Amino acid sequence: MKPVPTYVQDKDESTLMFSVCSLVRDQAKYDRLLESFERFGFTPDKAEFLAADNREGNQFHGFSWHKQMLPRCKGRYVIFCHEDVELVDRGYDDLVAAIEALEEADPKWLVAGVAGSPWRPLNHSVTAQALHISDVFGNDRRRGNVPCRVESLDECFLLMRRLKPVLNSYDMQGFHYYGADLCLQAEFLGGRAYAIDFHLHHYGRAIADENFHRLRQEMAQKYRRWFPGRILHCVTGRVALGGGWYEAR
Amino acid sequence: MKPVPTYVQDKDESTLMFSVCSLVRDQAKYDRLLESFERFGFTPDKAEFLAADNREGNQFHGFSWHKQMLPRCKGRYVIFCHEDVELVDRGYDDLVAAIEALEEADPKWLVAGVAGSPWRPLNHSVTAQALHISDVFGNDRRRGNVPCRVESLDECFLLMRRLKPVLNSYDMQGFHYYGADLCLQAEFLGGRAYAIDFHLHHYGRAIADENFHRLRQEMAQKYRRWFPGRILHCVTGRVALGGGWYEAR
Repeated sequence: MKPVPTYVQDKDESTLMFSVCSLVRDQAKYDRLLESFERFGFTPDKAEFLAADNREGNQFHGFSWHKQMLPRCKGRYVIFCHEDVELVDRGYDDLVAAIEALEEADPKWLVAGVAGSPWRPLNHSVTAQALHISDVFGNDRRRGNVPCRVESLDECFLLMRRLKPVLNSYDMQGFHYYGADLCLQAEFLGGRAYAIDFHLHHYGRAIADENFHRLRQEMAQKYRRWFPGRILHCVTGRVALGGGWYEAR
Repeated sequence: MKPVPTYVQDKDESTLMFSVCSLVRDQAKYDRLLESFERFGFTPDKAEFLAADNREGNQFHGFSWHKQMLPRCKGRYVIFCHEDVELVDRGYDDLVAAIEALEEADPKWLVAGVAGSPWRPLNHSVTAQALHISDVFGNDRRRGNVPCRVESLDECFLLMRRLKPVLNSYDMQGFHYYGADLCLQAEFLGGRAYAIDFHLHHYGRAIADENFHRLRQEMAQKYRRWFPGRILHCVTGRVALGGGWYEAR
């Protein structure tokens, strides 16, 4: 029998605007997320919801989960978020408007999020931040001015085009620094990361535990190879990558 | 209405071994490819065939096509090949055996192909090559010793796991150097590229094309940023990337 091939054209055949993917451990938190997204406009004609299932253990981690989720997504844009975000005022139409405005402003974007660190800060004496969020540090708070280009994004809420993805590294594992890693890989691929203005409530918070310190060192050891001397800002703090001339004392 | 999410486990749910994707412009060459893969064991229980359709125009190019093809693939391994390869002796079982052997030998592999340049050659006075193929330069010919780790692969045939992909750059376009670009991105992602021993026939001759020289220069301009001084070998020739200390005269 002659094979029957499928001929593929360059066309966006999505009908859903969003695939909302979440890293899920706690059913109650995820149910709260799902109810809030539906309340704020992510109805079944607009969005589908997928969960990386970490309810029984750490099946997935921050650097691996997109590779299993992406193939299952059918939406134009793929959100990767934590289970402890919830929509509270801004909704579906606001996110679509922010993304479409970003496409007009800078078509080289590849990843967008709600909180991060401005790209190449001049002032390394303080940690640069650009965000608009409600979180444990305050309701309806801001740092910097969003939208803006960033060098890192907080992991709580990220998005990419399904047809223009970015991948996390294979040589790191765990639950820290996968937002920065994604933004650095986007730069290697020739694109950009932005923090957009899309206010939501994030009720989780950072754990500066041994894995955080381990992954901070692994990120420096990895990325100093290619970014010698750079000081990378994240909302969790600056990381002096070292390498090259910077190793002189 | 409460959203109904899909819970995703870390399981390989493929039933097809291969998705064979080809960049197609000439129907007669592609029909010959399809006949040869079926004859050599890529039957519909084992493989599906998809074509990035360039029959009417340059709809896709070498850096863009995988991003539209990958979402449509259901196989465990995705082959990205040219329309002018054909199987002539080695077949489905041989390719499976070679891939499974590579997984045992070096689980850090991310991309495999049939022809490329050994990783970090010591001898930059000649172009390093590692291949086994029949092509315009000879039937059943070899360079070097395959399988082996490479820093670049020829574009005529390469493959990745569907669940552990690598992406080509967004900031280059055209029909040269997308094999080397994929291998360099694999290294940024923490993995490796290999030339395996899987003999096929790659017919046709390269034609003079100003875009080859254009993309050689763009590749040097891009990658010298992160690989200063490196001499990158491809089967098409060495490229001294320049940059850094190497710019001293």
